[PDB]
Amino acid sequence: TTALVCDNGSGLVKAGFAGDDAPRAVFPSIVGRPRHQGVMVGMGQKDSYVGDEAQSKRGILTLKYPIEHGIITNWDDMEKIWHHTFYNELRVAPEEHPTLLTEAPLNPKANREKMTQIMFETFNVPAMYVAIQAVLSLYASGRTTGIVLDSGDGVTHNVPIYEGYALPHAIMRLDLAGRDLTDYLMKILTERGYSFVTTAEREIVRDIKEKLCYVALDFENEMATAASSSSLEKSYELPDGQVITIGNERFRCPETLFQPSFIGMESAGIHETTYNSIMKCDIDIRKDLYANNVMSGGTTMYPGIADRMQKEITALAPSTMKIKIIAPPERKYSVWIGGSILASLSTFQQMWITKQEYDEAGPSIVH
Amino acid sequence: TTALVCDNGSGLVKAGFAGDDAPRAVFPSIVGRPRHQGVMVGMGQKDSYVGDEAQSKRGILTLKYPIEHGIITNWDDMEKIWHHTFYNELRVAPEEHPTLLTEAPLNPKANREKMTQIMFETFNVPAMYVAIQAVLSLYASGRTTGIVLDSGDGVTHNVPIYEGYALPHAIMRLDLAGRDLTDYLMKILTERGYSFVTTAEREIVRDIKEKLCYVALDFENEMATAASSSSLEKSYELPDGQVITIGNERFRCPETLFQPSFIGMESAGIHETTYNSIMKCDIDIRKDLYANNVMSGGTTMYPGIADRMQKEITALAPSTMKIKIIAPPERKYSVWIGGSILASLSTFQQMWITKQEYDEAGPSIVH
Amino acid sequence: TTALVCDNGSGLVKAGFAGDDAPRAVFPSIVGRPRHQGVMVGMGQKDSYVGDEAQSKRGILTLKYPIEHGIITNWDDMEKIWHHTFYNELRVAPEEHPTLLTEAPLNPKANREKMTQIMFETFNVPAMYVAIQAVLSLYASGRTTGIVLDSGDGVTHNVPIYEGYALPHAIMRLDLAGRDLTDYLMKILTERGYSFVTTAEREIVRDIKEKLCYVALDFENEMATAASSSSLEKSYELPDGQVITIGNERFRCPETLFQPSFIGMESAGIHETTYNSIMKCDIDIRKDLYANNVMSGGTTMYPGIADRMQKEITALAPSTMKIKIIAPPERKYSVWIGGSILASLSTFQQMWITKQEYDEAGPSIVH
Amino acid sequence: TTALVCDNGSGLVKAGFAGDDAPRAVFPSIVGRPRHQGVMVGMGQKDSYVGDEAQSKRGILTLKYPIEHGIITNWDDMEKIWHHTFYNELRVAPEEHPTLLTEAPLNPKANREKMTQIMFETFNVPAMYVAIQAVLSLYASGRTTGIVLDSGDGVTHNVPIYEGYALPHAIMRLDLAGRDLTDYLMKILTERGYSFVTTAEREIVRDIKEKLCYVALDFENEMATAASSSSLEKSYELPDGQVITIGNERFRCPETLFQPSFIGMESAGIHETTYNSIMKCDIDIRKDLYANNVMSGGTTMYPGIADRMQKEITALAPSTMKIKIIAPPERKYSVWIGGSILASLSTFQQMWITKQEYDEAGPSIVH
Amino acid sequence: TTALVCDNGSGLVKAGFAGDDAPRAVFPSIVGRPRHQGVMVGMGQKDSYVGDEAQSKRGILTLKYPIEHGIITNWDDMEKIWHHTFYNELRVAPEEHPTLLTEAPLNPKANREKMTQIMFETFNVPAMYVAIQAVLSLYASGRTTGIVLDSGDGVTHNVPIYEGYALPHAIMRLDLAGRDLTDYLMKILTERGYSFVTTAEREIVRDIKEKLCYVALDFENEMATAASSSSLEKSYELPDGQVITIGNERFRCPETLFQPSFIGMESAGIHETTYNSIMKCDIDIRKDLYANNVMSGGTTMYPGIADRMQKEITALAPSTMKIKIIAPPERKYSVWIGGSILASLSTFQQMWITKQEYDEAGPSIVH
Ligand SMILES: Nc1ncnc2c1ncn2[C@@H]1O[C@H](COP(=O)(O)OP(=O)(O)O)[C@@H](O)[C@H]1O
Ligand SMILES: Nc1ncnc2c1ncn2[C@@H]1O[C@H](COP(=O)(O)OP(=O)(O)O)[C@@H](O)[C@H]1O
Ligand SMILES: Nc1ncnc2c1ncn2[C@@H]1O[C@H](COP(=O)(O)OP(=O)(O)O)[C@@H](O)[C@H]1O
Ligand SMILES: Nc1ncnc2c1ncn2[C@@H]1O[C@H](COP(=O)(O)OP(=O)(O)O)[C@@H](O)[C@H]1O
Ligand SMILES: Nc1ncnc2c1ncn2[C@@H]1O[C@H](COP(=O)(O)OP(=O)(O)O)[C@@H](O)[C@H]1O
Ligand SMILES: [Mg+2]
Ligand SMILES: [Mg+2]
Ligand SMILES: [Mg+2]
Ligand SMILES: [Mg+2]
Ligand SMILES: [Mg+2]
Repeated sequence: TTALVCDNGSGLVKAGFAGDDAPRAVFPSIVGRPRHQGVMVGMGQKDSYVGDEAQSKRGILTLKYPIEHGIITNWDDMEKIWHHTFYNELRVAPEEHPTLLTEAPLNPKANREKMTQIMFETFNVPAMYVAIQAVLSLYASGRTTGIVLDSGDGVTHNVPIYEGYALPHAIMRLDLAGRDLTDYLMKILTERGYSFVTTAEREIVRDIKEKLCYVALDFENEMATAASSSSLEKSYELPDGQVITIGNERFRCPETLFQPSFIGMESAGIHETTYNSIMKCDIDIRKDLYANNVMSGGTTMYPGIADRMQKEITALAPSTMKIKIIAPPERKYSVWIGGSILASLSTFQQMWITKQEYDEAGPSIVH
Repeated sequence: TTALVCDNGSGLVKAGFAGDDAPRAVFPSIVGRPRHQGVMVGMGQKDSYVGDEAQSKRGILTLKYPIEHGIITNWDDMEKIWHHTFYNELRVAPEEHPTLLTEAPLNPKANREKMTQIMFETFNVPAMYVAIQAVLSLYASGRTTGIVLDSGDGVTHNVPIYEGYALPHAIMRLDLAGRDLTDYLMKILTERGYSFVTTAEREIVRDIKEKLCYVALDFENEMATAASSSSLEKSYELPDGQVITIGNERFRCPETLFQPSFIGMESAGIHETTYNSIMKCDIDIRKDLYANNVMSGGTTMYPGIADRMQKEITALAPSTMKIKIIAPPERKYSVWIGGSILASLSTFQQMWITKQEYDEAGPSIVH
Repeated sequence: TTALVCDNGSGLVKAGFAGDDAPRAVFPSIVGRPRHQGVMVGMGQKDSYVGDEAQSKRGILTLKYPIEHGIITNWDDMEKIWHHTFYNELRVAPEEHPTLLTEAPLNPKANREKMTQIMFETFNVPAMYVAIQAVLSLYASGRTTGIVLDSGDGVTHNVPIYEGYALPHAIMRLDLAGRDLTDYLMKILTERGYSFVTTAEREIVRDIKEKLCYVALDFENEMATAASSSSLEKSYELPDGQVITIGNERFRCPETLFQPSFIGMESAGIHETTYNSIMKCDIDIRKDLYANNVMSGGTTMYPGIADRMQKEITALAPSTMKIKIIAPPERKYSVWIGGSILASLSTFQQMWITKQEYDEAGPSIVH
Repeated sequence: TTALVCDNGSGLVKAGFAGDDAPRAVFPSIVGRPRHQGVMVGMGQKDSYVGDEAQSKRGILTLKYPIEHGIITNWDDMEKIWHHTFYNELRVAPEEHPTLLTEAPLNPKANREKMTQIMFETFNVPAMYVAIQAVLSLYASGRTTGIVLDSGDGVTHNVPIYEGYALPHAIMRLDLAGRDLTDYLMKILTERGYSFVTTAEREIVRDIKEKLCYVALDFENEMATAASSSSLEKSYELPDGQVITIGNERFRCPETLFQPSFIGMESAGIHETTYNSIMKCDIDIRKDLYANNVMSGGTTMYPGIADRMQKEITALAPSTMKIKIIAPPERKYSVWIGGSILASLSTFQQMWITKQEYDEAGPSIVH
Repeated sequence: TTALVCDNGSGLVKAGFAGDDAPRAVFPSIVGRPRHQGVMVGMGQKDSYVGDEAQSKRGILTLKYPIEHGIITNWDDMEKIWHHTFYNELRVAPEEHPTLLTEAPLNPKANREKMTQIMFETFNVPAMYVAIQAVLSLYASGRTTGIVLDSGDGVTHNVPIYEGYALPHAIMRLDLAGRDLTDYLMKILTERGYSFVTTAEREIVRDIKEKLCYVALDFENEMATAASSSSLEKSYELPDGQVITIGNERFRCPETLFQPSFIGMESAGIHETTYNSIMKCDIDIRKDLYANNVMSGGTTMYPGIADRMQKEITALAPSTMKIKIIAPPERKYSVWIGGSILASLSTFQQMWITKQEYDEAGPSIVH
C-alpha cells in the first residue's frame, strides 16, 4: 500500500519507499548490448544487460546511457529500465502506489509526458506528481530559504528559492558536469600516454575521478609549485595489473568547473553563474540568498569546495557580506531524503493527477 | 540412432558416440602406400594401410599424413580415412545421425566446405554442424570463462573467451607444435650420431618425445649444471636391438616451445603469445582472463609446465595479479569430452544445417 | 645555410630543404637487426640496417618500427634514424639551420621533449619549432578554412580549423589506419590459405594493399554480386614465383575504415567521427566546415573515396547542404608541401626557441 | 594335362609335377664325354652320358657341369639336359603344360632369356613364369615373414622379406658354397697324402663331405683338444679298396663358411653377411627379421648350425633380442615344396607369359 | 712459417699451404693392411700402406676407409693418415702454423673434438679453426649469395646463404653420393656377368664411373630409344686383359641421384631437396637464391647436369623465375681455393682457438 519515491538522474538511479532513510536500491542506470556473438548455449546470454550487471560485465558490452544531458535519448531503453526495476527488484506491485517523480528544472517538454504516459499505460500507477529536482534538495537540511546549487551528471541547476515561494525566472542551467568532466579527464590523461578510448573502459576513468581528486584554492600560483618534485601525485591501481600515476592534472581537471574555457564552451564558470543568477533576483532578498547556498548532487564530493567556492565568491560578491556555504555530508542522497519527506507529508496528495483526471485532458494538465 | 562426435586432428583421430566418456576409437590417422613390389599372392596385399595397421607395419610403407599444419593436403586420402572408419570400424550406418565436426579456428575456407560437401554427398548424414576446436576445450571442466591455449600437432591456437560471448580478434595462431617439435628433435638428435632419415622411423622419434622429456624451470642456468657428469640422461631402448642414450638435449628440444629462435622462426614464443593475445582484449576483462588458462591438446603433457609457463608469464605479466594455470589430467581427450556434452545438450540442435537447407545455399551457409 | 623541414611519420619519413617541391629524400623509416649469425668476414655486416637498405634486405632481419601508433617506442633506434639521416644522407651540417618538426596533435608529452632535447644536445640545431601535423595539411591548396582528415600509418586525426584560429576541443583521434589495415588484410588473406607470418614478410602484404585495392560504394548490396562469377578479382604476382589471386576481400579489407567492428574496436567509423567532430564545433560555423574537407596522408589513396565518404556523410549530415570533399592528387606529400612554405614564410621565425632560450627553461616552454 | 615345377640348381636338378610331395625325379645334373676311344661294337656307346648314368660311370668320363656359379656355361649342354629329361624320363609331352622355372636372384640377365627362348622354340611350352629361388623357400613351412639364407652349390643368397612385400636392395650374394668347399676339402686333404687330382674322382670327395662332417661350436678352443689323442676322427672307406681316416680338418673344412680367409677371399663370412644384410633393412622391421631365419639348400645340412650361427650372431647382434633360427628337416627339397604350392595356387596364373604375348615383345617383358 | 689449409673429405684428402693455387698434395685417403702372410725379409713389408702407395698396390690389401659417411669410424687410422702426411710428405714442422680444418655441416659432435684434441696434443699446432665445407664453396668464384649444393663421397649437403649471414635451418643433408653410387654401379654391373666382389677391385668400379658416364636429359623417353641397336655403349678396358663393354646402365646409374627409389631409400632426390630446402627460407629472399646455385664437390663432374637439373627444377619451381645454375670448371678443388683465401685474409685470425685458450675450457668452446 506504500508510495514510492523514485528519482531518475543520469546516475545512480535511486529507489526506496516513502521514507525513511536512503534509497533501498541504487545502480548505474545503464543498458549495454554485447558487441559480439555468443556461443555457449542456453541461450544463457541476455539480449541486453541492465544495471547492475551491466556494470559488472563491462568490455563485452556497449554501454548506452538511456538519458543524456537531461533529455533522454529514447524510451525504448528507459522503459526497460523501469519494467526491470519494478518487477524484478523492489518486488513491488504496479498498483501498489501513486508515485513521485523528478525531472530537470527546464527540460524540454514533452520529456515529462512520454514518461508519465508510457509509465501510465504500462504500469498503471493510479496517480502521479513530478516535483523539480532542485526544490527537493532543500528538504534535506529542512530549510525554507536559499539558492540551491545542484550539480549531478550531467545537468546542473542554480535555483533560488525564498521563504517560501520560488523565483522562476532567476534560474540558470549549465550543461557542464559531469560527463564533460569525465571526458575532459580522459582527454588530459592522454598527456601521460594512457589511452582510454572504448565505451566500457570510460567507466574506469570515472573511478579515478572518484578517489584521486581535490580542487586547489589558488590554482594559478599552485601550478608553479606543482612542478616541484614534491609529489602531489597519488598512484591508483587499475582493475588489471596496471599501475597508473596521475598528478598535476589531478587537481587541474576538476578546476574546469570554474573557467570552463578548457572545454571550449563560452558560458562562464559556476563561480560566476552563482552570483549572476543571484543578482537576477530582487535587490532586497539577496541578503539571505547569500550565506545559504546548500549544495547537492554527486559532483560536490570534491575535497576542494566549498572554501574554494567561498574565496572565489567573496572576490566577486559585494563587500561587507557574510557568506556561509552550508553543504551537508551524505549529499549524494540529499534529493532522495527530500522526496521521502514529501509524499509522506500532508497534504499535497491532492495536487496529484489520478486516473479519472487523465481520461479528460490527458497529455496536458501535467504542469 | 545415436549421434556421433568425431574430431579430426593431426592426431590421433577421435571417434565416439554422443557421450559420455571418451572416444570409442582412437588411431594415428595415417595412410601409407607400400614403397615396394609385393609377391605373396592373393592378391592379399592392401593398396594402402590406413591406421591403425599403418602404424603397426611401418618401414614397408611411406607414411603420408592426409592433413598437415591445419589445412589438409588432399581429400583423396581424407575421404578414405572417413569411409574406412564409418564402414569397417564403428559399425555405424551413414543415415544413423546428424554429425558434429571440429576444425581449426582460422583454417582457410574452403577447407571446411570440401569436407562438409564430400561427406554430405557420400555419407549423407542428414545434417551437420562445425564448432571450433578451441571453444570445445572449455566444456571439459565446464568453465565458462578463460583464455584457452590449445596446442596439438600441428597447429596451436590461443582463444580468449569471456562469459559467454567470444572475442574473435584477440586470437593468435602459431604454426608451431607439434611436427616441428618432432622434426626438431630429429635435427638435434643427429649430434649424437643417430640417423633418423626414413619417414616411418620418424614415428619412433615421436615416442622418444613421449617418455623421455621434461621442460626445465630455469633453462639458461640449468644448462651449465647439465654439463656436470650427473646424468640427467635416461637411456631409452629402440624397437630393434639398439639402446639410445639421450641427455641434455632431452630437455632442450621441448624448450623450443618458448624462444623459437632455435627453429629459425621469428614469431615469438608461446610465452609471449599468451600475454600478447590477452592484452589484445579489453582492459577491464583481463582480471578474469588470467587465473583461468585451461590448457589442452597433446602437447601440454610435458612434466615441465605449468610452473614454467607460470614463472615465465609472471615476469612479463603485470604485478599483483594472481594466475592459476589450471590444466586437468586426462587432457588428451579434453576436446572430445567437450563435444559429447554439446550435441547431447539442448537446444542448439536447431542451429544445424539439415538436407532440405543444403538444397538452397549449399557451399555457403556453413558459417 | 638552408633550413630543413623534416617530418617524422610512421612512414616514409620525409626530408627536404625549406622548399620548394617535395622531400629530397624519402624512405620507410625502419631499423632491423639480423636475426642470424654472419660468417663472411669484414666484418662487413652492419649491426643494424636503417632504411632504405633495411627494405632491400628483408627476411634476414627483424624489422622494428622506431615509432608505433603515434608515441615512439624508444629513442635508441630513433636517434640512429636521425644521425644516419643528417650525417650520411642529405650531406647537411648540424649547425646549418634552425629546424622544423611535426608531431601528432594529441601525442602524450613528453614525446616531443625527449626528441627535442636529445636532438638538441646531440645535433645542436641552434633553434626549434614544432607545428602539429594536421595544421600543415591546409597549406597545400593554400586554404584557410576546413576540417582536415589526415590519416596515415598509424594515427589519424580530424582537426577543424576556421579562418584563421583553430578549434582545439573539436578534434577526435582514432587509432585506426594503417598497421591495423595491414594486419587486418593479412588476417583475412588467411581465408584463402596464404600464410604471411614473418615480420619482414608483412611488407609484401602492404604492397598488395597498394595496387590491388578499391573501396566500394554500396557495400551491403555489392557483397552479394561479388559472389557472382564475374571476377572482381585481380591476380597479383609475388616477389618469389608465387601468384596470389585475391578477390572479394580485396575491397572488403579497406572498407574496415568504416564499420570498424571487424577489428573489434568500439570507436565508430571515420564516417561518424568526421561528422561527430564537426557538430562538436559552434552551430554557425558548420556551413563552411562542410564542403571543405581536405584529405591527406597515404591512406586516402584508395580509388574508393571520396564519394564513398560523400554518400556516407550526406546520409548522416543534415539535408539541404552542399558537401564538397576536395582532396588533391599528390596528397602523399601534402603535409610536406605545407611545411616548406611555412619556415620560408615570414614571420613566425620569431616564435622559435633558440639555444639561449633553452638554458633558462629547458623541458618547459616547448608548448 | 598337369603343370610342371622344375628347379634348376647346380645340383641335383629337381623335377616333379604341380604338387604334391617332392620331385618325381632327382639326379646330379652332369654331362660327361668319354675321354678315351671306344672299341666294343654297336657302335653302342653314347656320345655323352647325362645323369644319372654319368654318375654311375665315372672314371671313363670328363664331367662337365652345364652351370657354374649361377650363370650357366653354355646352353648346348643345358638343352640336352632338358630334352633328355622331358622326353626319356617323365614321359611328358612338351605341350602338356605352362612351366615354372627358378633362377638365382641376381643372375646376369640375359642368363634367363637364352633359356626361356631356347626352351620356348624347342619345347614349345605354351606359357612361362620364373620365380626366384630364395622367395620360394618361405613357402615350405608357409611363413610370410623372414630373412632367407639359401646356400646350395654353388651360389648362396640372403633375401629379407617382410609381410608381404620384399626388400630387394638388402640382399648380398657371395660366390661361396659349394664347389669351393669341395675344392677346399680336396686342397686340405693333401695334408694327409691323399691325391684327388681327377675331375671325376672329385665326386667322391663330395661324399666324404656328406657323412663325415660337423661344424664346431667354438673352433679356437676346440682346435687345442682336437690335437689330443682322443679320436675326433672317423674312418670312411672309399669305393675301391682304400680306407681313408680323416679327423681334425673334418670339422675345420666346413668352418670355412664363416671366416672365409682360408680360401683367400676377403668378403666376410655368412655369419657377418646375414647381419650386414639385415641392418641394410629399415630400423623398425629388424625386430621380426630376427627370430625367423629359415634355412634351405643342401649346405645347411651340417650338424653344426644353426646354434653355431646362433652363438656367432648373438655376439654380433644387438642385445636383448630373441633370435629363433628355425630350420626344418627335409630342407633339401624346401625350394621345390615351394613351387608346387605356387603354380597350383590361384590366381597368379594370369601373371604368366604365354606365346601370343611372346610374338610382340619377345626377349623382353620377362621381367 | 706458412699456414696450411687442409681439407679432409672422404676423398681425396687435399693439402697445400695458405694459398694460392691448389693442394700441393692429393691422395685417395686410404689405409690398407695386407690380408696375407709376407715372406721376403727386411722385414721389408710395411705394417700398413697409407695412400698413395695403398692405391698403387691394391689386391694385396684390404682397403679400409678411415672415414665413412661423414663421421669417421676410428681415429687410430685417421691419426696415422695425419702423422704420415705432416711428417713424411709436405716436409712441414708441426709448430709451423695455426691450422684450418673443414667438416660436414651437421656432423655428430663430438666428431670434431676427438680430432681437434688428438691433433692438438700430438701435433701441437698452437691454434685452430674449423670452417664448414659448404660455406667455403662460395669463396671459389667469390660470390656472397646463393644456395650451395656440395656433394662429394660420401655426404652431400644443401646450405643456403644470403648476404652475408647464413640460414642454419634450411639445410637438408642426404646420405647419398658417392659410395652408394659406386656400390649401385657395382650392383647393376653384375647384370652383364661382371663380378666385382672384393674391396680393392671396387676402386676400378669408381674409375669406370669416371670416364664412362653421363646423365640424360629426359630419361624415361631416352630408355626406349636406348634399346635401339645403335650403341650408346662405350667399351672400357680393364687393368688386366679383360675388356668390359657397358651401355644403357652407363647413363642409368648416375640418374639414381634423382629418383633414389632404385636404392630403396625414401628421401626424395636432390631434384626435390634443392627446392624443398630453398622454400624452407623466407619468402622474400628466394628471388636470388634461385639463379645462383653454385655447385661443387666431385659428383658434379657428370656431363649431364646442369640443364638436367634445370629442366627438372623449372617443372617443380614456380613459373616466371629465371634460374642460372652456374657451376665452374676446376670444381674439384673449389673448396680448397676457398680455404686459401680465408686464413690468408684479414681478419678472422682472432676468431681462432690458441694454446692459452685450450687450458681453460678444452673440449668445449670449439663451437
Ligand atoms: N565521491 C565522489 N567524488 C567525485 N564525484 C563523484 C563522487 N560520487 C559520485 N560522483 C559523480 O557524481 C555523478 C552522480 O551524480 P548524481 O547525484 O547521481 O546525479 P543525478 O542524481 O543527476 O544522476 C557521477 O557521474 C559521478 O561521476
Ligand atoms: N605424453 C606426451 N608428451 C608429449 N607429447 C605427447 C604426449 N602424448 C601425445 N603427445 C603428442 O600430442 C599429439 C596429439 O595431440 P592431439 O591432442 O591429438 O592434437 P589434435 O587433437 O589437434 O590432433 C601427438 O602428435 C603427440 O606427439
Ligand atoms: N597508393 C596507395 N594506396 C593505398 N595506401 C597507400 C598508397 N601509398 C601509400 N599508402 C599507405 O600510406 C601510408 C603512408 O602514409 P604517410 O603519409 O607516410 O603517413 P605519415 O606521414 O603519418 O607516416 C603507408 O603506411 C602506406 O600503407
Ligand atoms: N648331408 C649333407 N651335408 C652337407 N652338404 C650336402 C649334404 N647333402 C647335400 N649336400 C650338398 O648340397 C648340394 C645340393 O643342394 P641343393 O639344394 O641341390 O643346392 P642348389 O639348390 O643350389 O642346387 C650338393 O652340392 C651337396 O654337395
Ligand atoms: N669426373 C668425375 N665424374 C664422376 N665422379 C667423380 C669424378 N671425379 C671424382 N668423382 C667422384 O667424386 C668423389 C670426389 O669428391 P670430393 O670433391 O673429393 O669430395 P670430398 O672433397 O668431400 O672428399 C670421388 O670419390 C669420386 O668417386
Ligand atoms: Mg539531476
Ligand atoms: Mg587441433
Ligand atoms: Mg601522421
Ligand atoms: Mg640354388
Ligand atoms: Mg665433403
